Amino acid sequence: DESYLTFGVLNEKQPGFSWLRVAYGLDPSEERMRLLLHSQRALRNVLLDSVDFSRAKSVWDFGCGYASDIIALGERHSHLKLHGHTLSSEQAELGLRKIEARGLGGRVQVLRRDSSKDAPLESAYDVILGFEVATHIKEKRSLFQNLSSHLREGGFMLLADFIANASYNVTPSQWVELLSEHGLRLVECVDVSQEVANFLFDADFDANLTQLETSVGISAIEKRNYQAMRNFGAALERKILSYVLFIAQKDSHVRSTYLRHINQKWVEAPAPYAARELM
Amino acid sequence: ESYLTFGVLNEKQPGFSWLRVAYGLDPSEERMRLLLHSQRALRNVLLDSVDFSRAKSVWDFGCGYASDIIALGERHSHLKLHGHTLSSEQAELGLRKIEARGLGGRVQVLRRDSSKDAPLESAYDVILGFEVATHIKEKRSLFQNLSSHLREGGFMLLADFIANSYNVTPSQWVELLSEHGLRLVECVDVSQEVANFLFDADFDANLTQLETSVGISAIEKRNYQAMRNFGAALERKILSYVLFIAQKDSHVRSTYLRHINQKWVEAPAPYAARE
Ligand SMILES: Nc1ncnc2c1ncn2[C@@H]1O[C@H](CSCC[C@H](N)C(=O)O)[C@@H](O)[C@H]1O
Ligand SMILES: Nc1ncnc2c1ncn2[C@@H]1O[C@H](CSCC[C@H](N)C(=O)O)[C@@H](O)[C@H]1O
Repeated sequence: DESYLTFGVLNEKQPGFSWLRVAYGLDPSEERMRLLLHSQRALRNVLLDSVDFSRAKSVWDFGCGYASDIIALGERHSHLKLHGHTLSSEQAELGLRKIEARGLGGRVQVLRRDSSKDAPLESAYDVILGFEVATHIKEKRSLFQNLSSHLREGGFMLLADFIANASYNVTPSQWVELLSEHGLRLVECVDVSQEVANFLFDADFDANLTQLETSVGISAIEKRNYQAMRNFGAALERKILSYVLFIAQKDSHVRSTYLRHINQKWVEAPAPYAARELM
Repeated sequence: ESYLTFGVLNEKQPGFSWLRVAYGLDPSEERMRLLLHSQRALRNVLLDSVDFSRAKSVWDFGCGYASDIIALGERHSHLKLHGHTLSSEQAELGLRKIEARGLGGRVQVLRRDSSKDAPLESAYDVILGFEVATHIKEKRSLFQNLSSHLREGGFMLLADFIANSYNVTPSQWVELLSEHGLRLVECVDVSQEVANFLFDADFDANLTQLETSVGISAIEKRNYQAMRNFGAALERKILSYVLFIAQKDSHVRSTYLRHINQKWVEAPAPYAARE
């Protein structure tokens, strides 16, 4: 169910569409449910389409939430081992419950580990996922040292995060130094700022949120995430932030000066989402 | 020493004639230094991407007079470097330069056909191809032989032409790279800069002054004309001179490999806007 509570991309604003109402079934429209799931799948696929998971063994989600992402990957590719890190003992035990109910206990794990300073289970992951996690970590240099040192050579880091133009948002120059100092080479950056803003736009958001608080009930962690998502959409509309998808690879053999060059190209000139079609 | 490629000039240099300088009509040392610097700058765009202190093995599958692998060998005393050529003369001259430098252990030059013949090592960290693939017809066979001896994550550095001597369309480049697991890190367009290197307003007069005071033969004179026409075709943009920085990547999804390779071949970085 938590998989319905993530970002998505809409090419234009849809009057009557409210990601909050649709995800919770308050909107009974089957076609709007299709739109919600499609827009969330389209955003995830920008990152996931780069990886041939038949040639991958281990995945690390270093801020997994309720582990919706790694559970879906585990059910889609039944050979994958997926590890998630979370700071919340609540989320950690609720995630393993969801994992138990789906018979995924042999492959999918959720650990209460601080990804900024705590090493994961595997020495080298083939894929590392970070969807809106680094923005909530201020010790980003310690974090990217931990991520890169546990990424296989040539392995993929797949980030969805914010660029500045309680979150700790950083500038394009700071992203370039983060990746370059730890041997991470961008294959592509994709800017989805406007399309995510369209997805997040709910002009009845305040009314819709209060309805969920009193008519279905909401935990404090959930209400804080929903209000954060709304404020993120406003920052995107105001162009204070960009939402960018990073596809990077661990590369220890490229010269450091060239690494900074090619990371700067992608960070300062990401591909616009509306111009891409991969098939 | 000597390079069998073009160079890059940031702008047109009047009075500079690649034909006069490289073939001994012009005694100016400054213009000879310009020629060599323009040629070093072209290949340095490719070479400066590789941390050679972390490489052990380099394959130049069209080494010419072996000047590149000799310069790399003197630069990095740990590297092993192997060059292929089809020219007995070039091989003997390169080997003689290698022996004069005391590089006979680490630097090898063989007369072998890179389109079908296996190199000395099973896998290389770096493969170099500066104006080589354009002269090879069975390119699918060539890229299979190159990719099969490239370490995972290893580099392939190519200076070649894109047809907008056997030139290859943008779509053919994307398929040649993608079907052999090669992923472009970057493409750099040096078309106008090579056109500047090859620009000579007095070409026809210089080629005649080179024809009567130097021995040329008709084979060389026609090659010299073909190079001038190549420069003009770059100006007309029916041809592109492009530097490919590729890596062996067998883990990227094939669909995404084609997308990224198409992006760099269709939209390469202009040389003038690179810091
Ligand atoms: N330093 C850190 N180490 C491990 N997990 C962290 C972390 N900082 C934040 N997180 C985790 O990141 C999650 C929220 S931000 C990421 C949410 C996730 N991408 C999703 O879509 O579900 C929370 O579960 C929190 O525990
Ligand atoms: N099929 C083939 N196999 C091996 N070498 C080849 C080849 N086809 C062409 N060559 C070689 O590729 C070279 C092209 S001229 C390039 C020379 C060198 N790269 C330089 O920078 O100076 C020639 O030396 C030629 O002998």
